[PDB]
Amino acid sequence: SLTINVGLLVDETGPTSDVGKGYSLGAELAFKYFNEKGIYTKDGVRVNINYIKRDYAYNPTTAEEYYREFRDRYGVIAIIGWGTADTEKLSDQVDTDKITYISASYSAKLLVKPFNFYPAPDYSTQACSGLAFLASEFGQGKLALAYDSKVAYSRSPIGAIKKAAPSLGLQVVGDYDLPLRATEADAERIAREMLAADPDYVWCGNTISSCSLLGRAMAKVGLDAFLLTNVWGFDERSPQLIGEGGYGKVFGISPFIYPMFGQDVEGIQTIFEAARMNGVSEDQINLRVVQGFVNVWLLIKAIESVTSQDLQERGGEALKEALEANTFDLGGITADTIDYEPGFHLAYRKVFIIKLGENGELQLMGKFEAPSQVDCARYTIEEG
Ligand SMILES: [Mg+2]
Repeated sequence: SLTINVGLLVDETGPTSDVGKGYSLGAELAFKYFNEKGIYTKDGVRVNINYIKRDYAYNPTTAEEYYREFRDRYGVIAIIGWGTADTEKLSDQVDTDKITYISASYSAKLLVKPFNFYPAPDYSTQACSGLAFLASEFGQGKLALAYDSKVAYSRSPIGAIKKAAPSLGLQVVGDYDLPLRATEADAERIAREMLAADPDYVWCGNTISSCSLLGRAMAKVGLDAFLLTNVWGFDERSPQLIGEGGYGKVFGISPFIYPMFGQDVEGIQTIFEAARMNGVSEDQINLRVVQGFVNVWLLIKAIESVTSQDLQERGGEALKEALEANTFDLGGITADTIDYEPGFHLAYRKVFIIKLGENGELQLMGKFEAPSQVDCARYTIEEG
C-alpha cells in the first residue's frame, strides 16, 4: 500500500570487500525478509521497500555519484551505507536533504550529525572498551597502534585511544603505518618495527585482511604480544587467516553476537529464517551478515514507529525523529539496547569480546565497557 525507496551502498569488490560482501548479503536478506513478512506503520498501512543496491568499491568519488543518483533519480528517504570517509563527507548533505543514513561506519564524528545513525557504539568507545578489557584482564602495559594513516576509517578512534590510554593504565609506545591493502611484506615490516619496542598489546584499526596478516606476522617474527582488533578486523575466518601462531593471543571486538554464540538469540534465529526463505545456506550466515541485517532492521523498526501520513509527508525526517524517540531491541543481537539522543546519537557503550582460543576455536569472553568517566566519543568529536 506504501512503497518507499531506500539506497544500499556497499563495497563488494573493493579494499573492504573482505567484510563488505557479507554485510551486503545480510542487508539484502533483511530487505527481502521484512518485505515478505510484512512491514506495517503504526496505523496498519503496509510498507514495501524498493531498495537500490550499488557497489561503490570504497571509492569516494563513486560514493558521491551514487548518493546523487539515490536522491535525484530515486528520491530515497533512507540509505543503508558503508565507509567512514564517504559517510562523513555526506553527513552534512544528508541533513540538508533529510535522508536517514544508517552506516556500517561507526565513526564518532557522526554522532552529532542529525540524520546519521548506527546500531553500535562509535569506534572510539568500542576501542576503549576493548582496551579496558585488555588492561583489566592482563594488566597495565605497553601498547602499539597499527593503522593506515591515510584512511579515515583506520584513523577514526586513534586520537581517543591516545587520550584515554593513560587513564586505562596503557602506555602508547608508537604508531605504525599498516596499509589497508597491506601485503604480507608490509605486515612483517610493521611487526618487526613493533618488535623493537616490545609492546605487551597491539591495536589494529584495519579490516580483517591486514589485521590477520599482522597477527600471523607477529607470531612469525617472534613478537609475543596480544592483538586486539576493531570489529571489522576479526570474525569467524580469523583462526584460519591468522593460523596456529596466533592461537590464544588475538581478540576481536563486536557490538553484535556472532551466530555461533547465538543459537538461542531471537535475532540470530530471525536471520536464519531469512536465509532459509531465500535459499542461502546456513554456513553462509556470519557476523558480517548480522551487521548488514541489523542496519536494515533498525530502519524497519523506525518505519513501524511512524504513521503512514508522517512517512508520506516528511519521509526521512519522520524516520529520523522515530529513531530519536524510541528504545530499540534487535532480537537481542546487540550488546545493549539502542537509544538515541537528539544531538548525540550514541546507541549504547558496551561490546562483546571474542578470543581466538588456544585450541584455535573462537571463545566468547563476555560484555565489556570502558570506564564511565572516559568520554571516548566526545574526544573524537572535538578533534581539530
Ligand atoms: Mg532516544
